[PDB]
Amino acid sequence: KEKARYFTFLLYPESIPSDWELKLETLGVPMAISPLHDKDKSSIKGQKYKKAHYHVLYIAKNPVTADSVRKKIKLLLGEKSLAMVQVVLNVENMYLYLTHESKDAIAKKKHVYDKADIKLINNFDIDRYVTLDVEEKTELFNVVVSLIRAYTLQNIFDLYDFIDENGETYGLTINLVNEVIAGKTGFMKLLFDGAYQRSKR
Amino acid sequence: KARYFTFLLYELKLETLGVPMAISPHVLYIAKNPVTADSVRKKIKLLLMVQVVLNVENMYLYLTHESKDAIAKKKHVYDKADIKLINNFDIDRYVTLDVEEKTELFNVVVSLIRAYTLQNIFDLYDFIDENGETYGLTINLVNEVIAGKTGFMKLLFDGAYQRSKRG
Amino acid sequence: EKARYFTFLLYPESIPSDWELKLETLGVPMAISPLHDKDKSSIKGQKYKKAHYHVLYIAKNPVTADSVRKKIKLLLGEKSLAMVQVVLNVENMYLYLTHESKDAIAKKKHVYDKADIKLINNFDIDRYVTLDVEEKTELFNVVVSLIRAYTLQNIFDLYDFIDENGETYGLTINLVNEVIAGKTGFMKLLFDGAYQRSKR
Amino acid sequence: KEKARYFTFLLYPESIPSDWELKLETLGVPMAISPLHDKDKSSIKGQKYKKAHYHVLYIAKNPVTADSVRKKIKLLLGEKSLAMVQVVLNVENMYLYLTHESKDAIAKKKHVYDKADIKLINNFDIDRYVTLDVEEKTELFNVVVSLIRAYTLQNIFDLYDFIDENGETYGLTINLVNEVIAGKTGFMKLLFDGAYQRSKR
Amino acid sequence: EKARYFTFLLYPESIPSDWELKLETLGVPMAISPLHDKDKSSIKGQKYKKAHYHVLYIAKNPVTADSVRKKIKLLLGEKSLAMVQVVLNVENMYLYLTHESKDAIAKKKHVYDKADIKLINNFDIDRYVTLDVEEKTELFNVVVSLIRAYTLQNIFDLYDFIDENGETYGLTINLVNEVIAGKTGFMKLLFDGAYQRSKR
Amino acid sequence: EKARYFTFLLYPESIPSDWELKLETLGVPMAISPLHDKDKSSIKGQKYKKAHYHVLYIAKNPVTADSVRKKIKLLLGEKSLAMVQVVLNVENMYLYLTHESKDAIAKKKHVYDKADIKLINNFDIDRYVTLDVEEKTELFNVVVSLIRAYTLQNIFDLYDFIDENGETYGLTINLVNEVIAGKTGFMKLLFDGAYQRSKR
Ligand code: NA
Repeated sequence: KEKARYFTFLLYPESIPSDWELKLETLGVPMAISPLHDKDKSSIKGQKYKKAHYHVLYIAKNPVTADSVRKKIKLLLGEKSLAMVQVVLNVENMYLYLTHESKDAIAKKKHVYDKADIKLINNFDIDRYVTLDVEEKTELFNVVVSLIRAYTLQNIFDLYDFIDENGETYGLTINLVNEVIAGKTGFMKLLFDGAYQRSKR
Repeated sequence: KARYFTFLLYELKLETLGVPMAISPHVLYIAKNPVTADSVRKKIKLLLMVQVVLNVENMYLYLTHESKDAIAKKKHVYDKADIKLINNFDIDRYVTLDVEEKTELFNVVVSLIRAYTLQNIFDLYDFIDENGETYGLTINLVNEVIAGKTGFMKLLFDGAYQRSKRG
Repeated sequence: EKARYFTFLLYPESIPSDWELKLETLGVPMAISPLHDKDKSSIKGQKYKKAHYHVLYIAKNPVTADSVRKKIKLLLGEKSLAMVQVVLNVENMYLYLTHESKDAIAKKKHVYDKADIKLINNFDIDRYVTLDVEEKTELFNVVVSLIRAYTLQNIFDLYDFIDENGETYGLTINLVNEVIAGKTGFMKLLFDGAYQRSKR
Repeated sequence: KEKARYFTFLLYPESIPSDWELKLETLGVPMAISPLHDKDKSSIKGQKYKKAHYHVLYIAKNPVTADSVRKKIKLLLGEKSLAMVQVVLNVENMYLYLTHESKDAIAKKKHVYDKADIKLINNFDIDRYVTLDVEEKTELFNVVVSLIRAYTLQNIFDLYDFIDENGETYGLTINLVNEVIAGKTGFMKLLFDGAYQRSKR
Repeated sequence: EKARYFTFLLYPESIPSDWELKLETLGVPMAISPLHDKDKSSIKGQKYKKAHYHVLYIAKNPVTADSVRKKIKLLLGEKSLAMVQVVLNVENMYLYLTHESKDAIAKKKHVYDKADIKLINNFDIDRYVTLDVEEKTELFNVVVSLIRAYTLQNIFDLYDFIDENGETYGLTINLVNEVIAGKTGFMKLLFDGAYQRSKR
Repeated sequence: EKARYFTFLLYPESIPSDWELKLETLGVPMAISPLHDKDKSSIKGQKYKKAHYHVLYIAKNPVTADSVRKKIKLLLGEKSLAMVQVVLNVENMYLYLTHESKDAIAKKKHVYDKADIKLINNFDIDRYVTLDVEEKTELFNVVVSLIRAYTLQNIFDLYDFIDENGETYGLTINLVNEVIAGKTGFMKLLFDGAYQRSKR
């Protein structure tokens, strides 16, 4: 299933303990807690505001799937604590949505929130998540290698097709691999050469 | 056409355009969109030649005569902070946007080669001749985007070459 | 997987006021960057990135990475850090403390004054660079001799040989990838040689 | 009918009026006049010297045709006053050629002349026309690209032959092609590869 | 901060009697000036500056200046010198040894006898004056025309041509090796051009 | 101040009988001189110096000199040696072991036999001597002529030839690897020429 490093979920005060804030910290995970949403427009005719809720941005180190994260926070708070967990694809925009200031929330006239009420937890630094510095690129590259080995990918088109089909399972996009393999084309040639010989074995 | 321009004169009316600039002890002018240099040079003169800039960094330092052309015949190195900067101009700004559009344009060139199975640089060039504008692309600007990425290019064309023979 | 050089980040908000002195207690050589409080940020609304420190950490023997995780969280406070990465080029990471790497400087980023670097326990940058290059040079020479002995025709055969016998020669897949990066032209020569030699 | 702004042509004292300098200034266009070329050895047999002549560096105000200027000077200076009106591609080499100090002129050990005999008209300043070497290498390259495409040049010998025959039309010599493509051989390989396959179509 | 050519001063007053031999011990080639005992001294007073030597020192591979200073300090004493300076033009520094560089002559400095230069460990200046950019491209262009003229398909054919007719064009095998190093991509294009041209 | 190459004296009078074996205990490579039993002494009337050995000691990493002295004091006795000297040219000291160094020959010191050198812990002099770039450039030019002379079609054929005849031309596998590193494009041109030349 879909595997990513960045996830999000919602919390409602009525159905989680008062101490929820610190129990979130027990996990040792970077998290951004949005300002409480008590002024959101309700789709229910006859109602003014949606139930007050928090948005939570959740960062694992090793890429993990969606159910994993749903499972531990459900265990952490109670089984009546949550429903589903979203996989976040542009965390920079989801961070902005916490204040309804993302390019789509400001676009649909959603209630804006105060960015000072954002509480960051466990050294949440948004900038390290949108940049993917050298150490991350090396791990991503080694992944691409194992993919070319496993599925005997003979050229970059075969690789591209495979990423289109199964990219998210390993946290990969085409524009991502372009960045990762940039300046490594000679290495890329050796792998494709090897794959090529392996497929006439 | 380009976004970075230079010209030379022998203060407030320049701000009237509300367009980023950097005036030396030579004047450097940044358009808001890619625009033709003849156009720009009609506009200043009615206000009060012009050469399109292909690299900003070197001309920023030429406002001091301090880059490789300068070190080649070093003379009369000019002041640093004595520069009039209007309409929020800074150098970090524009070089990092240069980078991002480079990779931008590179990625779309990749998708083109995949989509239409372009086997070599001639087939790519031809496609630019006919359909270039729909993707914001010209021959000279694809040349500048793929310079320094020819090994990447060869990888792509090898792919297309062998996929074409699957059929 | 065991390595010698490591790094991690520290933020002022998450560490006690005596973190520098508590760090030197552990008796390991370390390089600490100047506070990066003027790192220009990509997020369009926070001007500068979170002010932080980079710490260069070198164990004496090749050691586990989570080991390093364990000790610093213990000594500084568990809200202090989360992950320890492992350095492959100390040359650039040492300069990166100051945004004086060629690669980061090529992407600009703010420069800091290297006098604001604090070294702990006689951190000798020249010694770890020189031992890195001659250790990696030998790993390469080892890879060469394996390609000769077993006439390995391409990089897939080499990878397979590593999986089967990597531990015997102190070699992992990810470790050969670092050794042969920037030597692919040499690799091509070796595989070409093996290929023709296997057609004899 | 090719239109450009920079021109050069010959002037013959024999066939121009005494006040010719003052007459040229009236056109109000910047001009550089070479020292009188009276010691150029001539390839015509038996005469040993070329007819004494001046080279004129001509900068029009806006793009204009070559015959346009021919007419302007014929009606100004005389019926046989000038010859070989020519469009200039690099103004700096022509200014150096005025004293036979183009590297291409000294490479043939053409007679060198005194730069102090250069006459400037309407405040011609050479620095106003010099181009940075980086960008000239870029446009010269784009030119070479265009030739390889147009004439389907499959390899560097075919390109060298084309330069031998038609180089001047594009302001190109063998050695300058060598400078331009230095450090771009990977690009060159891509072009010749393209031309090669295209000629098997 | 690494270079190969260095220079520094030595004064007989503050160096051992067998200093010349101790210098040779280091195994690096070096050129030693004639004793500078007659330099007009800008203090006036004593007319001449205290007698001193200039040493031109060539490291085997690039090193720091402090490398060299430390080495001479260990070999000769802490008192023997204060700084080793980095030389950018070996030829001028060699001519300065006798006050015959253009700038020594421009200041009317006392000239010394070139035979009093002491050479150590096969120091030969002609070995370090190399690779003029202007000349390396002209030789290159010559190599190009030879590959065109005689349709030389590969580097063996070129080398054979040099062996037989090199003298005509001022070319030797090793000098071509210098000229084409770092232009091998260009070389390939040329040989491909020749190769296809010989199948016409 | 820390160095890798050291030397010191040992006097039989002041050292244990099993001193040679005790030196092997350290796991450091060492070169021991033939006993200098016939060195002419500047003492009026004594003829010869006290019989002594010179020991060339190769420290594992950069180390301080006093560290090495103390460690020899613990191993052999506190009276075993007095000071440890830093070696600056490892080759020159090794020749000094037999007074076959240029400074020994210049001072006419008694020559000793090279077979009486005792090597310890796989001491090989050729692993410590360093070559200059002019010497590395000629080694490359040498590899070129070998590829020409014996029409070596690939790098395996080249290595095989080095295995068989490397010493004749001052070449080892690993020293070939250093010499051709960063010249793999030139290498491919050479092998192509040899390849096409063998199909002729
Ligand atoms: Na604490």
